[PDB]
Amino acid sequence: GKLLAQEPTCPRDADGRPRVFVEGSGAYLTDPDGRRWIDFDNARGSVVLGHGDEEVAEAIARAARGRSGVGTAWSPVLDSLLGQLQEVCGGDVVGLYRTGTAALRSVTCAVRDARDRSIVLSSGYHGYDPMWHCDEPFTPNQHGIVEFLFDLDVLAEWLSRPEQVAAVVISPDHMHLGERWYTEFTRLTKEADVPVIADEVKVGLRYRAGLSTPLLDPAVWIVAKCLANGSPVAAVGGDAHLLAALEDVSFTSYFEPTAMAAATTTLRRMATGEPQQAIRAAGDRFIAHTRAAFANAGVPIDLAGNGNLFQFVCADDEVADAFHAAAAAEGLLFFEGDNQTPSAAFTDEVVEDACGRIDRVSAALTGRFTDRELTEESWYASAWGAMDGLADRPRTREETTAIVERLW
Amino acid sequence: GAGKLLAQEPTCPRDADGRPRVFVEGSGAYLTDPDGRRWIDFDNARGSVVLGHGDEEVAEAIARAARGRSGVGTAWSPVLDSLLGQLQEVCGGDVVGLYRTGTAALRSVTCAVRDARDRSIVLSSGYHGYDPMWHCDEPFTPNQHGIVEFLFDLDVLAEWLSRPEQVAAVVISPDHMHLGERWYTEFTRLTKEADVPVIADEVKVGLRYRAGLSTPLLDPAVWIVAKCLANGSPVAAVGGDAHLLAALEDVSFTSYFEPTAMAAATTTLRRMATGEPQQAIRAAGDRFIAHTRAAFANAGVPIDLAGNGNLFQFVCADDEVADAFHAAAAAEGLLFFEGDNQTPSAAFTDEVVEDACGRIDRVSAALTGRFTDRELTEESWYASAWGAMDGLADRPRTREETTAIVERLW
Ligand SMILES: Cc1ncc(COP(=O)(O)O)c(CNC[C@H]2O[C@H](O[C@H]3[C@H](O)[C@@H](O)[C@H](N)C[C@@H]3N)[C@H](N)[C@@H](O)[C@@H]2O)c1O
Ligand SMILES: Cc1ncc(COP(=O)(O)O)c(CNC[C@H]2O[C@H](O[C@H]3[C@H](O)[C@@H](O)[C@H](N)C[C@@H]3N)[C@H](N)[C@@H](O)[C@@H]2O)c1O
Repeated sequence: GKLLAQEPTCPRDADGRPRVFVEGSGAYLTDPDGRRWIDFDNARGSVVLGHGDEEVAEAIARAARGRSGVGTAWSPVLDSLLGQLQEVCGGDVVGLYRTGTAALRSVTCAVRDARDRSIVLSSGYHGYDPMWHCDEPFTPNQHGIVEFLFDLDVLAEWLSRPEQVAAVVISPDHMHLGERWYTEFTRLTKEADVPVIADEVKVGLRYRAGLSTPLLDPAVWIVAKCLANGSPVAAVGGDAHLLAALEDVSFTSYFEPTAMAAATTTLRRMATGEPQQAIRAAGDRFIAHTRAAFANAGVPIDLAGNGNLFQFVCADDEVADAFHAAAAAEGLLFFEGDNQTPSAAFTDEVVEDACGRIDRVSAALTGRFTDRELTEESWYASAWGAMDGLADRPRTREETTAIVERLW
Repeated sequence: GAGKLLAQEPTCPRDADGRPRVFVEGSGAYLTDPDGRRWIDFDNARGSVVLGHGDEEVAEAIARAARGRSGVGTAWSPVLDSLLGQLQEVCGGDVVGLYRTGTAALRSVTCAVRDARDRSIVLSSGYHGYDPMWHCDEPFTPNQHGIVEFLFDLDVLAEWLSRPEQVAAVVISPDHMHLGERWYTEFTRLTKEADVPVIADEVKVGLRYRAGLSTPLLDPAVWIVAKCLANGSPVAAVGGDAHLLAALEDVSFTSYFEPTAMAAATTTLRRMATGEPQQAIRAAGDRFIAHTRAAFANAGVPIDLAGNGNLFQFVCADDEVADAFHAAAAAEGLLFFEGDNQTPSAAFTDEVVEDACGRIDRVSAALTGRFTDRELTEESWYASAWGAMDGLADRPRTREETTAIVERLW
């Protein structure tokens, strides 16, 4: 760790040190003491089938033995993958990358080049690349990117001179943005006649066998986390003209057969919609059980989202700190301060286990914070962590300014 | 099947009409096409398969990792400690980091070094990946991103390094076929005198020749390796000076702890750290090179070979010879990385070497009598270096002749 220059997002203890897990299977991880934990983090939501899913593993092992193509060259598995992507997501053309970061940078640069226009309006996280960094919201960074924090009043201001705007790129959230938000988003962008890049790295295939909302009409999409059960594959597709500059993309590992095996195998399953409905059902039991447990002990922690993708909304940082300590004590591995994303290995027995552990958390919290209330502050702070901008709750510009001051 | 759906144009073996060649299986140094015909691979996923297709030790490690047996993607595991320790031991440096492509690593470190140096200009030679930050319309002046392409010309470099308060870094992809020892000593001198840090892009050459970076005649502040790290699995690594790499604290990606890639890199690096694979490849490749030189000389075929058994290149008299050579090679099932470098893997062992020598004899026969009169010229050498190393071959010229030679080749 001393040696590592980077700071990977991962589970960390109270001291900030990465939590070590030495094996895992399905929904369960094992720590170096042999204790078993239930994983709701699941490699930031990229393990959707379950750790060690055997169908994926068999495919990867066959590919590792050279039976399913070579890294040197095109293979039939690639044809199958590209075909599957276009059937499920749509679009004229498709492309592949190793990370969501890479996919988002490449498509944003390509669409900007095709549009010959300098400004990109953005909300949501799009990866680690410095092109997205900015010192303040609502004004262009040095790369021409304007963060609008899912504020449609700001978006409307920017779209009021739409000829300088190349694209609008958003990472759709469905915990804190509803049908009204999407209807207005799409109204605005269609009025401006500016293309939409839907960054569905997290939500594409998450809820259903396809992109997350028919309320967006994207010119370009990206999916990744739900594509390959954690193997490093991201895909993009959409309009051929907008993605013309993708002709310049090539990378050494393009034909690597294990990644292709993982993606073809996982996509075949996700395209049925079965895993997503299993996960929704099981997650929904856990959320219903947890919401009740907490309500009845007077613990000031609510939940947002659904079985596929949910989050805890704590009254304050003190509640949250105590909640995380108690959860870790019961071996519940949540993505702290962010979204929870069960896999298809979160089955009914695991739900029963997890519900026991959350009874024990609720007991560990009872009587301590009863005098505390979930306020609008709690909600905005929680949403900010999980979806990387402002919740769709009614507000004036003065309020928007005050919330940003608190959370930036 | 799906060519028309694909927005990208991946580098891959293509037939004479530009259509990608399909291969269904591989094993060691051999590929199998859809009709079962067996080809010998010298391309090896652009030199990233260094142990051989389907290497069993790597395969077992990947398979176990795929069942979660040494860790999961959610979290840190002991395998990561092993890999980071191994990397620092073999390549050196204060700190290390991991990426999924050479492209990603090169962009991240370049941006980080520039940030640390508070200087906007970066001098560059060699290929560093597909990112648009490297695109330019002309050499020798800065592109839109502050990057000056210098095409391995030390006259141009020295002019830029006379601005030491403006130049953040010099990033080079070292070549050892078309740049001599004298080039490297002048390069290191210029950069030391200017006190400008060197980023050694060793994505191709790092661990290629020995258990370490490719030349002691460089002293880089930052290194990148990748192709020799994981037998094709998508892993790149960086390391070096902690201050210069401070901005890497901002890097995280979802698949960081993905266990199959980590298994491949740890297992492959353990072998490459011994130097044994590189020694085996050098011997076998050197036998092949010796045989091919003699065969072409015997047949009056005007193609020279540069490099060594780890990494070599064909230098054809001209493009008609090269096209004819490639068509003849494909007809014998030799798969070369056309116009670029050849990089055998450690599965290119003695019986495979014998097979490949046979195929080369047949190539020589198919070329005999067709080009006997033609000769390599300096233009042959320039053209070949421009393809394999992405810059100007190290051969005497005036500053005025550089300009002319670039017009020709740009
Ligand atoms: C929509 C979207 N687009 C591109 C990417 C980049 O993909 P990749 O990680 O493969 O490069 C992500 C990667 N997702 C990782 C996390 O990102 C955000 O969280 C953090 C992220 O964990 C952290 O690394 C970063 N420094 C700040 C950022 N706010 C989200 N809130 C979280 O739900 C996600 O799991 C994404 O969610
Ligand atoms: C030094 C160096 N640094 C970063 C990279 C990028 O790594 P990655 O492909 O993992 O993103 C490479 C990737 N190497 C692929 C090839 O690139 C170059 O050739 C082509 C490259 O194959 C091609 O894709 C590109 N469009 C033009 C480029 N000139 C080299 N001559 C070749 O020996 C290489 O095998 C490299 O060699």
